[PDB]
Amino acid sequence: RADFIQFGAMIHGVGGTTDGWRHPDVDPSASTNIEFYMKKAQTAEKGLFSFIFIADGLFISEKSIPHFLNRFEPITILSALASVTKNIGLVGTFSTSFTEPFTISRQLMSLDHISGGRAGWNLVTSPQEGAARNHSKSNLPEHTERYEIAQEHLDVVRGLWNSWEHDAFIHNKKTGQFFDQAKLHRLNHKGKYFQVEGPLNIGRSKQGEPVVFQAGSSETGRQFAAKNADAIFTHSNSLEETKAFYADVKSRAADEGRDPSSVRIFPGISPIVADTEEEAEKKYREFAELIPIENAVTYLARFFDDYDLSVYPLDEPFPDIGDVGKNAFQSTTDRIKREAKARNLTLREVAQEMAFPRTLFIGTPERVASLIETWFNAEAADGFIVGSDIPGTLDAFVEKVIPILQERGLYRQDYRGGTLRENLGLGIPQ
Amino acid sequence: RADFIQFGAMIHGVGGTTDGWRHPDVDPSASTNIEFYMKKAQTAEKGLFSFIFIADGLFISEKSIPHFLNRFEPITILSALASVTKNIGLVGTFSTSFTEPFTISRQLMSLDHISGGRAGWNLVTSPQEGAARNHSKSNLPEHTERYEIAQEHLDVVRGLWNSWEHDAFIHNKKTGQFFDQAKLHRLNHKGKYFQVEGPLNIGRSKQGEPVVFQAGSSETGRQFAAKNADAIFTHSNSLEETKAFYADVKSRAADEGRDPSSVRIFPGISPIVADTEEEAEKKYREFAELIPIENAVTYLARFFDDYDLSVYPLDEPFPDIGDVGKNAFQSTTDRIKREAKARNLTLREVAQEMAFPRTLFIGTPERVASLIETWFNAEAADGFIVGSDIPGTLDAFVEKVIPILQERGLYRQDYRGGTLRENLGLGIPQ
Ligand SMILES: Cc1cc2nc3c(=O)[nH]c(=O)nc-3n(C[C@H](O)[C@H](O)[C@H](O)COP(=O)(O)O)c2cc1C
Ligand SMILES: Cc1cc2nc3c(=O)[nH]c(=O)nc-3n(C[C@H](O)[C@H](O)[C@H](O)COP(=O)(O)O)c2cc1C
Ligand SMILES: Cc1cc2nc3c(=O)[nH]c(=O)nc-3n(C)c2cc1C
Ligand SMILES: Cc1cc2nc3c(=O)[nH]c(=O)nc-3n(C)c2cc1C
Repeated sequence: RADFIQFGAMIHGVGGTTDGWRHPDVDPSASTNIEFYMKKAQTAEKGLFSFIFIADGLFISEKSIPHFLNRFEPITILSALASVTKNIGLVGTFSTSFTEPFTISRQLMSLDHISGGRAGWNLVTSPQEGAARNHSKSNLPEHTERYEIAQEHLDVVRGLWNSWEHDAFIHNKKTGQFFDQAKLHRLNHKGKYFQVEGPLNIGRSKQGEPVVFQAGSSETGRQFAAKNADAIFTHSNSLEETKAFYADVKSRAADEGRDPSSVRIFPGISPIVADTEEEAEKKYREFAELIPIENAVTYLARFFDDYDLSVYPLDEPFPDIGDVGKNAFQSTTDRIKREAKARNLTLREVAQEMAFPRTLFIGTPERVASLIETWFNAEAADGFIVGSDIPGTLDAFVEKVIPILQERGLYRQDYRGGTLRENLGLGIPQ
Repeated sequence: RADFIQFGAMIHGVGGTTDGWRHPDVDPSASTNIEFYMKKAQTAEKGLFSFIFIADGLFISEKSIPHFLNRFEPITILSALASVTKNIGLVGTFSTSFTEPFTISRQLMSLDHISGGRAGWNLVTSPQEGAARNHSKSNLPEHTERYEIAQEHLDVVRGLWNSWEHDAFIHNKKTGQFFDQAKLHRLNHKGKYFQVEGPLNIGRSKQGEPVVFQAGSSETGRQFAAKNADAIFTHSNSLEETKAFYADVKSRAADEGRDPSSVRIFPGISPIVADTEEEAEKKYREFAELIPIENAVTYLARFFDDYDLSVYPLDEPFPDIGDVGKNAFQSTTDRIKREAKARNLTLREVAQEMAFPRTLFIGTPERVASLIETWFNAEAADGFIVGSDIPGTLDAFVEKVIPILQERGLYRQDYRGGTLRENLGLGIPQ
């Protein structure tokens, strides 16, 4: 592999779980704490990370996780972070389902100008049915139609980004010609879902226009990402699954007539790094133990529930519960029984691990760096998006894993440049 | 008057004119120059200004002024400026015509959290017919209906801001109660124009919720501002007109059952401050002279056009042109003829002044401070929104006028507090 691996940092307030915020080290106000976001962003920039990433959603209930209840909105926090960072990308989730493309186009391009060409857009078709009812709609469109809407939305956004050629603004004080009128282009778009005349009232950025990220995993979504995205998010459930996703999406991109190397695949990992195997495992256990055990056992009960687990002593080995009642959830139950027997887990531990599974990327910096290199060399990844809910795991990753990857020649010593496109290794499409 | 006068700073890139950008001192890239915006914002904060203000529009053509062609978008530039300012308010224009209230509510409240309670919203019903065609509409609603839409939009935005009570987030790690469910409130709004269930996914800010600004001047708009706004923008065409506007809007606010002192009126002025009367006049003339004279004379020709002005020597006195062809534009033409005779203006000078009129607020700091005090004491203003297109006029205002108003006891020595509500003298509505 002639290329270097890249990382993004997902900054996610008090985190992705129901009860992680209860750890002594967590600031339960993190999700609306500007200092927290700034510190995390600057830590990722110290690690030469290609970008930070702000995930988003548009509907909550009393049962939504704490981070989702009360948090920053993405374009605003990214713009605030632009002023206190230098080279790191600024990638935010925005939905195609509700907001007009002119608005999204303008806000992303303005962020691109504020930041000197670091903006990115994680394009999502909102999957949250209730979000429709926050935006004056009775219901969401069906899955397939959501991706039709998204294609038109994206086409308009990119069309509007190209309203002005890169050299349109000649600013000639002597002649009074502020712009070259031949370099201005109206979109004049009249489609099924959007009608947008243009032109956009902001020109090209220092990277041309923002970078597009996408996370589709269905048949439709994978094809949409391969057709449209500069970078693609995916999961890291197993090396084998992630390798297959990578190859499939790269093949789709070729089918769409693109160079597959122009499509950068980033699986998400949440590594737990510590100086010893035992210290990392301790940190995992500290977090896994936070879940109210009754809630975890009840959720565990799902995969069995031919039994009442509240009979069994929590601190005795997981019972030999087992009845093939169809394959109702038997692919999982078999997995659960295996791991419980393999590591002699108690009922309590099984419940805790099901509520908060143990990452593969746990242990010493050398181990975690080696696994990352293995996934990279196996073409499971062009980089990773790194979650850091557990306090200190971003710091530990930057301080201890990055230098190993640098020493091994898999990671740069310095930022490639000042724009997101340059640091991802992409060109500017003007 | 027991209260102090307040100022806002309108930051407007290369400015509000067609040709001001051609002055030697102007940076023609100002409208997308982050440094320019940051410098202006910090200058206003040095002057203890209550807020900065970002105006906006959503439609352009080849004839739009240079600033409108290529500029920052408001929520993004305000959020970026939040990170490099401390106490000064952050007020942006957003339209009720196109964007959904959930989005606007979220973005403003997120800015309010990022900035520690400095956000403000200048609510406008977009008057630009072409903006409709940038947002998948055939045309704008009629004027009256635009204000009906705006009322519902604002009601939903404010409703959503109150999804969470100020003390809802108890963050009790020991019990696991992250929030008090009794302090969460769904909007469940089902109106003519919007249907928005809620709740909003961000809580109360340090000033409760953002401050609402409005600039309505029609019968309908004045009533809407008196009913809804915390602060109102208006013009400064003459002391008499602005006094009448002030009294009218304060009376309307009482009719709506509000305390008129809770409604702060800010006329817009663009002062030209210099150490001598003659130096200030020189600066005005330098800018007035930039307009292509042919364009200015043609525009001047409008108010006459019973003549071809290209006959008359530019540098000879303005002719005694005059025929009461109806009152077609005779209230103005009479004014034009009067001033030309009063100051013995040439054809060229008349054309130049019509293209770029001379502010009343021109001359020494002592004069400009005295005029401001006179307007304040006459109840024409609770403060002023200060434009600064001409390079250095914000600096000159802060450095030379503010200290006089401080010495005279009309202006504070220090910020009152860290929130926009506190510095405007308003309370938080929770
Ligand atoms: C790194 C990563 C980030 C994601 N961010 C979001 C997000 O911000 N908002 C969201 O609704 N879903 C997010 N997802 C979930 C994906 O959107 C979802 O799995 C995918 O869209 C399903 O594919 P489909 O659209 O074809 O159905 C993310 C997934 C990954 C792997
Ligand atoms: C200080 C000030 C700021 C203004 N900012 C904007 C603006 O950002 N966008 C806009 O379209 N109009 C702006 N205007 C123009 C007013 O919106 C317009 O004169 C007013 O809405 C007319 O009243 P009406 O809505 O009742 O018709 C501004 C006016 C003033 C005095
Ligand atoms: C990595 C990942 C992040 C996600 N983030 C959000 C989010 O921020 N808001 C939301 O409503 N849903 C999410 N969802 C559903 C997510 C899903 C995944 C897989
Ligand atoms: C003070 C003032 C500011 C304005 N600003 C804008 C603007 O930024 N964009 C726009 O399209 N129209 C404006 N308009 C029409 C304005 C009008 C006034 C009176």
